[PDB]
Amino acid sequence: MFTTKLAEKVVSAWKAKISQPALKAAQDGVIDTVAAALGGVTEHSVQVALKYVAATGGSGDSKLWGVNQRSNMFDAAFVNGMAAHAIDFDDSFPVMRGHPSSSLVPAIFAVGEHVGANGHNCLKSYVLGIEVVATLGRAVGKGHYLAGWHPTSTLGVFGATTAAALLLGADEEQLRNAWGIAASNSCGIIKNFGTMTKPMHTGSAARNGVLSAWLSMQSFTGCQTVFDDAEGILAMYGAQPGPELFNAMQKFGTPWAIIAPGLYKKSWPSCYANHKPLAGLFAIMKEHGLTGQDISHVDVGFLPGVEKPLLYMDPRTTEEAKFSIEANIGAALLDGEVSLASFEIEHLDRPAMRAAMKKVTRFDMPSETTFSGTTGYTDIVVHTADGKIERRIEATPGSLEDPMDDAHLERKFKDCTAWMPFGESGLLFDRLRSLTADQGIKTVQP
Amino acid sequence: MFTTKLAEKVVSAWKAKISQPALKAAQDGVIDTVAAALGGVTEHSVQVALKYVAATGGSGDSKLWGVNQRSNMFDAAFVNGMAAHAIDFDDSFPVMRGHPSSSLVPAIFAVGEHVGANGHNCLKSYVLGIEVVATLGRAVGKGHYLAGWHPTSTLGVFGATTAAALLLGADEEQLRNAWGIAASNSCGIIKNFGTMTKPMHTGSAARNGVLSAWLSMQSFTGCQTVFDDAEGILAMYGAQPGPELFNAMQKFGTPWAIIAPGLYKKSWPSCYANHKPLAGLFAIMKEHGLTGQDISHVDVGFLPGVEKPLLYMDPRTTEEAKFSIEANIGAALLDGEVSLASFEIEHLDRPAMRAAMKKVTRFDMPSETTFSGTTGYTDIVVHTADGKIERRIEATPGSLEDPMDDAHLERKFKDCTAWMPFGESGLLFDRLRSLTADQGIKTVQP
Repeated sequence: MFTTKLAEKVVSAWKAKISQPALKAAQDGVIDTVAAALGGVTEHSVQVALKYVAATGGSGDSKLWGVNQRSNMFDAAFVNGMAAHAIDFDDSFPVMRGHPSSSLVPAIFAVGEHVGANGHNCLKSYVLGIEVVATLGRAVGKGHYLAGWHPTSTLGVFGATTAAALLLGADEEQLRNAWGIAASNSCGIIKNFGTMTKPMHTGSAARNGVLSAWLSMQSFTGCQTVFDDAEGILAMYGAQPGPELFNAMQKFGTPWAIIAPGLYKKSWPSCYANHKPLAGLFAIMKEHGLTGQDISHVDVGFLPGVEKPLLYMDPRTTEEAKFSIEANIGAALLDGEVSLASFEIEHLDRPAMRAAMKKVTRFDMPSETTFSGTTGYTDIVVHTADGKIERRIEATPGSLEDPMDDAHLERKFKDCTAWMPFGESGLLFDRLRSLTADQGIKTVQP
Repeated sequence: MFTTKLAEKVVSAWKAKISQPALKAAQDGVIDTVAAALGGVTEHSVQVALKYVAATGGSGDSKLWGVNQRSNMFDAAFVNGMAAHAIDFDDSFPVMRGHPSSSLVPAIFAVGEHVGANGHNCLKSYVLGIEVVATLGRAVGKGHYLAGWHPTSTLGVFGATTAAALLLGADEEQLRNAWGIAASNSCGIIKNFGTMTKPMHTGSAARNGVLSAWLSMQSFTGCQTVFDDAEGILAMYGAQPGPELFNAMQKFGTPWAIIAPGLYKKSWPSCYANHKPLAGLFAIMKEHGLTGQDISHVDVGFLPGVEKPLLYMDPRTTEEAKFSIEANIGAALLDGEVSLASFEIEHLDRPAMRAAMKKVTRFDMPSETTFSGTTGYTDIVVHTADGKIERRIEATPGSLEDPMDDAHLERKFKDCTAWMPFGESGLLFDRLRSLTADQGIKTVQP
C-alpha cells in the first residue's frame, strides 16, 4: 500500500493550493540550480553533451541552458541536468543524502516548456517531487550511500519522474506506473566521483524522469507497487521492514521537506564534506587576522561516513579537485577564498597551489553513528606562529542553521553568470523570479 | 588489477583473428535475435518506442528493425533492443543469468551501420561482448538476481558497451573509461517483469552501451577501475573483490563462452522457467498419446531460485502470461503447442484457455543450492484418467544438452517473419548469413 498511498498524497496535493512559503522555497531552488548550471556550461562534460545532441540529429523546442539552441524535451533534460551538476555547485538535501534539484529543475523546464506550463504549477511540481524524494530517502536511510550508490540519481530519478508526470497530466495510476518505469532506470555509483560521469548521473536521472513520465502517458506499463515489499526498489536499496516505511510517509506536507529541512545551498563549488572545514577556516582567518602565509598547517577532521566522497588527496583534474579537502583548503589558504576559478586546471596546477595542498591533513573524529557532509559537526586545527587554533563548526553552511539569504543567492547567481553578455544576467534573474507570479516557464529561457 | 587486465585481454583478442566456430556461434546468435525481434515488432512496447523516436526528431543511418525507418545509433539501439526482448523469445546465457544478445546485437547493428563495419568485425565484437559479460557473471555469482536485479541489463550494459567501443575504435584506455561510464548506467529490476518495462531494460542497456562507448571516444571520463575493489560495481553486486576476482577471467577465450556453455536459444516465447516443464509435458503427451483433453491436471516443480521470475498465477496481460507457468502449460494443453499466438490477449482470454490454466499448480523441489530456468532439472506430474505420470527433465531446451540445430533455428526465423512481404524473409535470412562472408553490415537491413 505504500506506493498507492504516496501517489494519492501527491495527486491530492497537486489539485490543492500550496503555501506561499513552499512556492518561495521552490523559486529559490530554481534560481540556485540555474546559477549552478550556468556556472558550469563550459565544462567538457556539458560540451560533450551538446555534441551528443548534434549527433542525435534531434530537434524540438526545449531550451538548452546557456546556449542559443533547443532540442526535444528528453535531450534537453539530459543536457541541462548534466550542466546543473557539472561543477558540483548545486544544492544538497540531507534527507536524501544527495542533490535532488539538478534532475528536478531540468525536468520541470523541459516538460514545462513543452506543455506551456505556468509558474505556479511548475513550482508546485518541484515542491511535490522534493516531497517524494524526501519520503524515499527517509525510507532507505543511511546504508544506501555507504554501500556505494549515488542517491542523487538512484533516488533523484523519482523526483524528476514525479514532477514530469504531474506536468504531463498524470492521474494516480499513470503516476504509479511512471515510478515503476523509473525504478528500472535508477542508477549511479560513487566510484565515478571525480570524473565527468558524476554529472551524467543527474543528466540521465532528468532524462529518465521525463521519459518515464512520458511513457506512462502512452499506456506503457511498469510495476505500480514498485516501492512496496522485499521485491520493491526501496527494500533492494536497504529499506528495512518495520516502521521506517511508515515513519517516512507520516511527514507528508506538514511541513513540506522543501521548507524543513529545506534545500541546502552551497557557498562553494565542491563536495559538501569540504564546507564546514572551509567555513571554520575562513572564520579563523577573519577573526584572528591571518592570511594563508600566517598558517603553517591545517588538520581537518571527519565524522564516520563523512570523508567517503573525498576520494582524492592528490587530485589531478578539475573534477577530482572538488572531492579533495587538500585542494579546497589549499585554495582557501593560497587565495583567501574558494571560487569558480579555484578548481580550473590552470589554477589547480599552480606550483603555489600544490605547495598549499601539502599544508592539509585529514583525521578521524570519533562517533558511535555515521554522518554526512550536510550534517554533524567538524573539528579543525589551524597551526600558526602563536600556536594551534582549534575550532568546532556545528552549523553546515546552507542549512537552516546557516542559511543562504536573498543577497547571498543573488550574488551567487551573478558570479555564475558573469560570462553572459551585458544586461542578460539581470534580465534572466528577473524572469526566473516571475515564476512566483505565474509567468509561463517558456518565457524564462535560461 | 582486474579492470585493466580485462581490457587488455579484450583489445588483444580484437586485434587477433577468431575461430570459425566462434564466428558461427555469433552468426547464429544474430539470426536468433533478429528473429525474436521481428516476432515482436507489433507489441505496444515497440510501438511506443517508435513514437518516442518520432518525438525526438532524431535522424541517422541506423535502421530500425521491421520498419522502413532509420535514426541515430543511440535511438536505433534503444528501439531494436526493446524489440529484441519484447516477447521474451531471445536467448539466455546461464553464466550471466540473463539475455545478453538483446542488448548486444542491437548495439552492434546500430554502431556497425554508422561506421560501415564488415561482418567479421561485427561478429567478433559479439564474441568479445559475450566474453566480457561471462566474466562479470562469474564474478557476481547467484546473489545478484536473487536480490531483485535483472542481470540482463545490469550486466548486459557492459556487453553492449564492449562491442560498441571496439567498433568505434577504442583502445584499452577508452574501453576502461567506457565501462566506468556504463557502470553508472547499470540498472533494471525483476519487479518490472510482466510489464513493458522488461524489454525497456534491454533497449536502455543497448542505448546506454552505445552512449557510454561514444562518450568515451569524446574524452568524457569515467572510472577506469570500475570492476575493482569494494567500491567497484562487481563488489556492490556481491562479488568478492581482490585477487579472487581474477578467477572469473582465468580461461578468457579458452573456450569462448559464446561456444561453451553458449547462447541458449528459446523454443518458446516465454520465461525459461517454463521451458523444461513444457518439454516434459510435450514428451509425455507424445510418448503416451495424450491430448490436453486426456489430462486433468499438471503439477510443475521448481528448484530453489528457479520460480522467482514467474510472478503471475493469474496473468491478465500478454506480458504477464510469459511469466506464468499456468499460462504456458494451459496453452500447451489446450492447443497442443505453444506459439507466438499463444500469449496474444485474444488467445489468453479464451474461456477454454482460462479453464486449462486452472489445471496447473506449482511445487517446490528440495535442494541445498539454487538454480535458474536454464540450469538444474524439473519434476512434473501429468494426471490422466488412469493415474499420474511423473517425469524428470534433466536437459534445458537450447542448452548444449538439448541444442537448437540449424533446421530449427531457420524454422524459428521463418515463423517470426511470416508477416513480411512475400519473399522478403528469405532474402533477409540470406543477407544475415552474409556477415560470415565479411559483407558490410549496412547491407543487411533487418
